[PDB]
Amino acid sequence: GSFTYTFVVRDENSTVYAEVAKILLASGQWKRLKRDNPKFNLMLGERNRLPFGRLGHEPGLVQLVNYYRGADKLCRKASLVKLIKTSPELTETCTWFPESYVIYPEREEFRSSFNKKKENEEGNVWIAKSSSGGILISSDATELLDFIDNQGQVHVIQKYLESPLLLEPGHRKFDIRSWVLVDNQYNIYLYREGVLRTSSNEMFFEEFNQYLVTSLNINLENSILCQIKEIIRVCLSCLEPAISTKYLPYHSFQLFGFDFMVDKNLKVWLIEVNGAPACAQKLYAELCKGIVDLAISSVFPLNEFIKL
Ligand SMILES: [Mg+2]
Ligand SMILES: [Mg+2]
Repeated sequence: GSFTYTFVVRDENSTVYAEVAKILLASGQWKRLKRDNPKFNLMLGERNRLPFGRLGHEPGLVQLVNYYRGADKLCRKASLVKLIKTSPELTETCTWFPESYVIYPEREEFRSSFNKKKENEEGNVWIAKSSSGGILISSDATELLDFIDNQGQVHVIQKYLESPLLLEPGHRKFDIRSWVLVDNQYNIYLYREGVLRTSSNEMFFEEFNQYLVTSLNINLENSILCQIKEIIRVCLSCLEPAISTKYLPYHSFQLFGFDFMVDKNLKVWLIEVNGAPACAQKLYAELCKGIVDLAISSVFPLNEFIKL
């Protein structure tokens, strides 16, 4: 063994990949080339518009890139809503996806679903946000559509979470960020350390469990984490056929940021998936060292996480 693999960095602003790069030059087995040098083993590409087309064309060079072409399908709200509606064993089993509708500046089922709820006298407050975009949280259909026509960005209206689980003594809402790594072979690895972002400000799984227990008859693994694993798995297993690199001339892996919400019933809902998530300062090192361990050296060996 004992080789020297190469790599280019096309995304300077990525803290997660600037960190991976420092660990790559650390191994003393990696050499960073020039931005436009075509002879790399690894490419830590740019967030948007990455030149996938020019990969794997240098004969003899096995190439790996830190992005899965077409993964924005799962990372763009509008696309995410559509990917679920179509999907057979998903749209009818998605008890974890908020009721969503895409509107360009559809809109048909929205009303037929807004009214029903009006005539059944139940929670009927929605939220308006952009797919690649700035949000509005009203309760009147027209008080939203007419607002999505002005902005002109093709948003989606989602059933807002009215009864969210809170955190005392500050009594404040939160969301959970989960890290998932998908290697070149399509193994789904979930980083054990998650993170909670609260309002009016951050709490790791550690502190979060000494709360879901010392003030409730349940554990973090038995209530939320369990559900989180199921949603991640479903979403990625559903996306695979549209992004598999099985028959492509290069390999790819990607780190995803899954963001969730929990209501009072202790139910977990998917809020969104982030294709280029940053990290929490305390985790970078352990996280990034895991990306080189599982997604990089697993392809380019050197001298010497929960798998869903
Ligand atoms: Mg990158
Ligand atoms: Mg990635």
